[PDB]
Amino acid sequence: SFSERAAEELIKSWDGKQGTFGAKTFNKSLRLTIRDLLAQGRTSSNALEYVREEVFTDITFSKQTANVKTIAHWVQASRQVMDDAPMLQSYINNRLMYGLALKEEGQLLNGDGTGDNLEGLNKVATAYDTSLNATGDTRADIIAHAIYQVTESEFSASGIVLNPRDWHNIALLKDNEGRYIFGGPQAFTSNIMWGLPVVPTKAQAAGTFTVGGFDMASQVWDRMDATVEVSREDRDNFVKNMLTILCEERLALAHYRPTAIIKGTFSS
Amino acid sequence: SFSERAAEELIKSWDGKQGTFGAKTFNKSLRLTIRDLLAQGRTSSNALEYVREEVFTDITFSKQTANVKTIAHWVQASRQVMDDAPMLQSYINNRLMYGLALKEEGQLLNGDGTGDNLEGLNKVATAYDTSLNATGDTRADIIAHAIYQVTESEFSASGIVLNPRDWHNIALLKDNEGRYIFGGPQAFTSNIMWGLPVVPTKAQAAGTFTVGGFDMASQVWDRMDATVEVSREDRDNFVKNMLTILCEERLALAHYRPTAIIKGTFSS
Amino acid sequence: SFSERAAEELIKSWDGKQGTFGAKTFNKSLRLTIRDLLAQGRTSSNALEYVREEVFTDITFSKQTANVKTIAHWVQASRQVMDDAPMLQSYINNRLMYGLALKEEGQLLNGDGTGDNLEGLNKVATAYDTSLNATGDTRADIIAHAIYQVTESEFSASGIVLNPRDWHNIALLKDNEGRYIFGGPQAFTSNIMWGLPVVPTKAQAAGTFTVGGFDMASQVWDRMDATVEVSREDRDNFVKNMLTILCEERLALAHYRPTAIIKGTFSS
Amino acid sequence: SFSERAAEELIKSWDGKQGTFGAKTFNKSLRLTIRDLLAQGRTSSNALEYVREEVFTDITFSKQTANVKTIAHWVQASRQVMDDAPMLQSYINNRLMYGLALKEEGQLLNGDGTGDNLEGLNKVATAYDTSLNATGDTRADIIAHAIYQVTESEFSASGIVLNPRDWHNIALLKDNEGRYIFGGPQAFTSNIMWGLPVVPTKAQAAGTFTVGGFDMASQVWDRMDATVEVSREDRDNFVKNMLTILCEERLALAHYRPTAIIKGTFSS
Amino acid sequence: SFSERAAEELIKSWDGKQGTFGAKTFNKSLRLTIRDLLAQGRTSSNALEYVREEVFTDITFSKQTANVKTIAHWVQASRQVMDDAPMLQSYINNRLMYGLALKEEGQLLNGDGTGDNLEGLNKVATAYDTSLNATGDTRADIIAHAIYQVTESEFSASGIVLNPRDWHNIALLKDNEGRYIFGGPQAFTSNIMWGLPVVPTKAQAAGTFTVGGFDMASQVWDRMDATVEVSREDRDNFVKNMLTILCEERLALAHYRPTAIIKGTFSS
Amino acid sequence: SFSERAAEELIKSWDGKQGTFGAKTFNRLTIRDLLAQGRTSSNALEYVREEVFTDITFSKQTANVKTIAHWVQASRQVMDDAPMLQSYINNRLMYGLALKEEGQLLNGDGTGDNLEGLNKVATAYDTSLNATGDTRADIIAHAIYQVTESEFSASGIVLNPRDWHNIALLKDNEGRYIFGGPQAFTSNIMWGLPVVPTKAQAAGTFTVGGFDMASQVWDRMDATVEVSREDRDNFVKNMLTILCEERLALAHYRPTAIIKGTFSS
Amino acid sequence: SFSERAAEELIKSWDGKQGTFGAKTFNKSLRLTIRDLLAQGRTSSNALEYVREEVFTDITFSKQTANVKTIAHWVQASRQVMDDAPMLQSYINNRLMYGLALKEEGQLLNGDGTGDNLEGLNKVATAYDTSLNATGDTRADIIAHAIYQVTESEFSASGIVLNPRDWHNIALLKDNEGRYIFGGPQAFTSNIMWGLPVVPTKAQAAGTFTVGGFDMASQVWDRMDATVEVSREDRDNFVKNMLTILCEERLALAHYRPTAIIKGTFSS
Repeated sequence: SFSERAAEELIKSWDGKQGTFGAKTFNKSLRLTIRDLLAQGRTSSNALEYVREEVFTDITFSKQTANVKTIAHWVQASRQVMDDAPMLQSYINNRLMYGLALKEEGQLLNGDGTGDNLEGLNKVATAYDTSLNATGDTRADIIAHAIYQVTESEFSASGIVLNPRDWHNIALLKDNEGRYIFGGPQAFTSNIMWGLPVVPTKAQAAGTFTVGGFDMASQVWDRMDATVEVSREDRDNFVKNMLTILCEERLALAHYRPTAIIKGTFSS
Repeated sequence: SFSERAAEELIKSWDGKQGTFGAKTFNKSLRLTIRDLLAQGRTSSNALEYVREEVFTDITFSKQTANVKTIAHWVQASRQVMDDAPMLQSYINNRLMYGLALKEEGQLLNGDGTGDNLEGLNKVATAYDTSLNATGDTRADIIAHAIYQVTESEFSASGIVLNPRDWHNIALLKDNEGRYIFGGPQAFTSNIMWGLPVVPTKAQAAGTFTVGGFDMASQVWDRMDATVEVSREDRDNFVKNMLTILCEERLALAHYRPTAIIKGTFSS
Repeated sequence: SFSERAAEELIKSWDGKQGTFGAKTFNKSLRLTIRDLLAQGRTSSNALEYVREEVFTDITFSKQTANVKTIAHWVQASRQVMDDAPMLQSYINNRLMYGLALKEEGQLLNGDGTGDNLEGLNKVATAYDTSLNATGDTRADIIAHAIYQVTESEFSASGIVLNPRDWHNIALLKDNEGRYIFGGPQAFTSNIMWGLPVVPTKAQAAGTFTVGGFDMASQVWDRMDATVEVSREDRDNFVKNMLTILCEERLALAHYRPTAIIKGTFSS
Repeated sequence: SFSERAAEELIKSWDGKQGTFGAKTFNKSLRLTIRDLLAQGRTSSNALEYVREEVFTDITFSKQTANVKTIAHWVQASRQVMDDAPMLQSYINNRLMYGLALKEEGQLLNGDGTGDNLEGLNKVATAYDTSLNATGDTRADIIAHAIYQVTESEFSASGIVLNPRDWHNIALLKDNEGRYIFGGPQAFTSNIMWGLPVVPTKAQAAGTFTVGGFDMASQVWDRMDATVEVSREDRDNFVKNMLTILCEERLALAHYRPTAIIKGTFSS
Repeated sequence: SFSERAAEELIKSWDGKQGTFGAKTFNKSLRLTIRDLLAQGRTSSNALEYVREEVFTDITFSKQTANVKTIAHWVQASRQVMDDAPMLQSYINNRLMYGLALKEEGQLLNGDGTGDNLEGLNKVATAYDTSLNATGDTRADIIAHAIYQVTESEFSASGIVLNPRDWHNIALLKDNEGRYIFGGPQAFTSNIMWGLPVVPTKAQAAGTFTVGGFDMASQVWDRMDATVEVSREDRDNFVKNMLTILCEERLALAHYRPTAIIKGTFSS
Repeated sequence: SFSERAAEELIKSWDGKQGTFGAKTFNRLTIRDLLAQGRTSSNALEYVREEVFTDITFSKQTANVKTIAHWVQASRQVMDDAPMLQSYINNRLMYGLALKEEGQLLNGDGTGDNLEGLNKVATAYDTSLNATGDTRADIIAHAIYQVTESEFSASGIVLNPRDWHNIALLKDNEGRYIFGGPQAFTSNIMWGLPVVPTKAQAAGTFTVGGFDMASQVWDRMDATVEVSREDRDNFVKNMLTILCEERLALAHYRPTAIIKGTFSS
Repeated sequence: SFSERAAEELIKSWDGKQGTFGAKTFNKSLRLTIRDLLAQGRTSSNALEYVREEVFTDITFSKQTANVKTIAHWVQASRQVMDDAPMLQSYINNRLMYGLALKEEGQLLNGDGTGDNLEGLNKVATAYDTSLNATGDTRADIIAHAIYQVTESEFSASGIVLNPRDWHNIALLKDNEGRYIFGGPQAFTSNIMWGLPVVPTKAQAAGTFTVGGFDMASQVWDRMDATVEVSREDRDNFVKNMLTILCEERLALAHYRPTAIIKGTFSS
């Protein structure tokens, strides 16, 4: 049990103001988040060299590099934790993992690769071929054309990324008699469109969509060497008599075939 | 001797097709080279993260990274070289190592830091302040103003890099009495100008000079793990019984204060 | 080797938060710096008392105290430096020691009696007597009048302190005959003005000079208790996820006869 | 000492008409001579296989072979030399060695590949591209153009070979006002033009120049197994009743890039 | 070391109120001082008989005597200095010894025969003959006439004694042309005039000079039996709750030919 | 040291009125250190001088051994105090003797108990060697040349300290020193030749020569100290006399190798 | 010591009226002289036979013989000198050996092969080719043309022989501006002209120069068996009643290539 190992080595290491555990990856098996769409890799080096494939729609090749960058998230806890072991375990849970997942989800989608940032999916992605658009298309038809444009890369699509307002407008969309185009409220099964998972995320700017062969075209490389640390600490954030629980991990993103990721905007 | 140990272990390890010697480094003591002017460091990592210092001309700081690049040189030979250790040594110094020294010295001095290149000294260097020039100054007096300008970084100058043509046209120079400034041919040999080492090299373009606090402004980081290797060419074509000999080393260059390295040109 | 011992005790003392090594002095009580001009003393106490001589221009006396203050310099290094001991030795080097020497050279020359500052040589210094100026005098001739003025204290002068701009303009100065006063740029290097040592330093304000009997006028009192200390930190809002390496020592400065130090400004 | 051991083994081995001493070459560090410009090598076989590079003016490769050829120099002495060992030591001296260094310099420079001869640098050399000339070029400007043409091989020049009449007329060149241009007689002695070694040699024909990447483009291979030999003889038919002292060595010359050696003639 | 031996015996002997060390004279086992111009000698009695020489302007002889007087200099230090031998050594230094040199120099130059004083050079000295002066003579020309007047004693001058203002205004002497007559600030520092040592000293009154055959005509006699001592004290009422460190020595002065020493004053 | 052994042997050999010590010699550069050295056990010596036409001619000469002597007056109780007698017989007495041999060797005459000195035998500087605009430094260079006409080479320059202070701190028209700053005047070297700056040389006079080959000091050994009480020293004024002295001859084999001159200005 | 041994054997072998000590060479084979420029050799025979090379300006040859001749020099001493061994040692000194050096220098330079003389360097030498002289050339510029003319022999120049007047006139040469053209008295001392040694000697006639490859073109053959000798004598009508001290050595000079020695005369 990850949370019981974590709680045990924190209380065993705590000196009275600092404690630590070696949580080698937070990723299980190494809504959906952006990192659940991508492939996973494991590394002992701070930099990675890889061969990118460029497609003409033939194959050409080039050397690329990715450097490991650090992602960190923290929560404040009652100082009653850290002698009560099963209270500590109830903080090392789904909210601590979901907070870190929302932090990497912004770097993997949007990052401009200079300085402290990762290289983002939206930076490398191919432009949507608007010549596919036809009279009578809905915004749902524009996604169905983008799923086709992925196939020019040899690979096939595996997920869709949207802003939460655009997914709300798409799902409530109505045919001319006053009937839902997804079918009525008791039917459709949350975040699915044309049989692919949707990731509706705040990182995706409004009016923008992204669809791609994410399980094949790109890979998250995890440095291992992730940690949970706990401290008594001074800050501008209600530090009266509290602990801060901090967890952090080191990642890189390798884009093997950027023709298999399509970025577009809706016309309206 | 290094060439003796290399040539011996190359024949001792040789199969019909592959041989190897693992050199710790090609740098003796882990004219002067450009590498003899800079500071030395050792690392296990593929990349270094460091902080650069910018001086207003009170310090400002930024994160930088240097990836450990590979510097390599190779020679074609014939299978007789593996039958004759004197003949191997004659390639493992007079051909291969003489070619690698001029290879790394062009990277450390001139590397435009894209792709497989190091970022070299002449790319980070600060321009010579031409406003320092005075009425009737010589090419020697331009070097004095640049030795002054290095001190605006808090560091003193520690070496001067010239083309051998420009060093000859400086060393044999007389002041207007009819007397040498530095000395006769005994100043062109024994490469010292005003008590600072001169490095005369083909890598410095004619008419360009560089002066700096090199032992304090920058450091070479060496991965260790250099190799000399011999391989049978199954490539054949027109050339029968072909053998390739290769040596390579892995380096990064870190520039901590580029204000301490001045680059300029002589007017003619 | 100091660097090799300091690395051993930094990794052996490391808690995953701090590590410490004791230097019984860096050097200093085993170009020149301001500390080379002054006399040296060794002390086992954190405060000290002394008598100050006050020359009439007979001897008046007063009682003074000096408190031992801390002088500190730091370098930022990557978190991996504690995982690789040759990478630690590669940072415990001459650039660390020269940086502390440039730090104390600011306190010894320009410090104040307030907070953790030392009392600086420029605060106790007596003014230059401009009644000594003759017609057609230069910035060089003004230093000769100040070397005379030090003799009114019963002491002869032992050195001169200038900004690098001011030393450059003095050394490269031309006489009315169209030729150098001091010899050429061979005299800007090898820092001597009329047999006295020149200390050209970025600590000294532009247009200000100081000349004095420094080894008879004042003494640096050294506590020993110098340290190299390593930490995870993020303060002064510089750089994130970085290790700090700190070297520091404890010093007092005593001024026994302030009449033997002259300060002035060049009007030219 | 060499002259001691040679004289002892000559008188020890002597029997009525011949005697011999074996020496591992006469080249130490195993004006300059031609053999000082070239790379050195050591070999245990009377033939060598090597790969030449051609440059279009991209790279191409061809097999070549060099066969080891004999070079010998002799001096005549009176027969009393074999009965007075200090008189032998007085003939085994620097004049005997410098004669062999002058004998091989004619083969390395002008030899044809036929019979008992080396293939020399002037045979393989690329012709000077006379399209580079202008009306009003001096003989020194023609050398500057030839130094530029070496770069089209991707190597750079390392020496210049001239006749002594031609070096004298380059160096001692007087201007229209009666001053010296290319240095005075201080350039003719201590042989340097533009920071490159000049080899003024009577083997080079008058009106002919050669310049190239000699340190990189060609190599001299020495068999070891050289000999000092003494004989009763009456060949050449000059001098009767005499003793012959002979020193001889076995060499091959390998040219790896003939595009890097430029040969031409002056206008005048 | 002297400071090591002095401090160790002071703390060994201290007994809560008085410490003593027997320094058998201070370095005279043998700028300059008056004691460096004169001859030296070693005495075992406190009264001293000697013979003087008078010169008519043949030699005449007369009985004379000198009495050994005491010269003493002191420093005040904090009470902790007797509890820390390194801190005691930091006060037994060159600043202590240079203080006695200033104390003895006023006794040797100006002293009376009366009381605890030595009879000084300015008392025995012959008056400068003003008939030697000529119209518009400089202060240097007066010194030249006075150097000449010493020859009337048969001896020749061996040193010149001036006030620092008078030496400054002799050396920095600048003509109406706007340039130095006597060699300027280089002549002022490292004090030589006409191949004789200048001793610029505060003991010499402004406007007054002394010149003589000091090395031949006069001798300092040293008793041995100097001391370094330490006490708690409250004489002269200056400073309270302080330790006093005393160095004292016993000297006499013998004058053998007073005609060889000239005293005068300047015209202008 | 000498004066250690001399003082204990004087206070020991002393019996009321007489006491005496003898030694096999007492010992910037001195004039004596420029010259060749020889040891002799005779009170006169015969030698041949070489005169060079500027062919060679020869003549007979004699080097008579002369005593060089210095004496001082002291009160009788110096014999009661060994470190005080020692202070006389080196800081008063032995210093003045070294100043006195140097004036004999430089500029004595053959007459009486004098040595004939270097400046007495020396040949005149040829003023026709001077070019227009020559300095005092350039006059030394011409005199270094003029020694070579003797077949010997120059080996030292003898100056007054005034003249050496002028020449050492001499600047060319670029404003650089011709020799150096304090390392010209101290470290007594001019163009690799030793300088001897001595008070015995008249101001404005110079001497340059082949001193190590042109001349030789023949040393007799047996240098001495005597203490005397005998005359009106004691029986009116209670004094005594201390005298110390050494025996030398100087032989000049080739005077054409020694050049004497005076500066133009 | 040599003088210890020479005196101790002269006094021991002196019976009645003559005595002798045997030596080898006077330490050649244990300013520069003419014998320092030449090659050395050692022989047990009183005649030597050798081949001379002649050159067109192919190598032609002729046989030669050289006969050992005596060089002798004497000093006259008093008859006292054999009675006092320290006086004999005082006469066996450097004034004697430098006398012999000046004696052999006059034979080796100027001798004619007739009678008791050697064949000298100036008799065999090649004439200076006055066609080399250019407009506006100084006497120094003529010596540079003669340094070139030596190279036509296949040898480089190794020294220059001048009369001392001519060397003074060349080194102290003054420009129209009143400054030294060659560099002045610092070049007359330290006998170097363009890196070649100068030998100024009274053996060279005024207006004549000689320049050659002396160490490669002629050899002094020394018989060993030299002597120091003492005799009663009366001859040449100079000096009477006087002892003679004589030293002598046996030499031959072999000229292997007279084309390498150049002799000429200055125009004025």
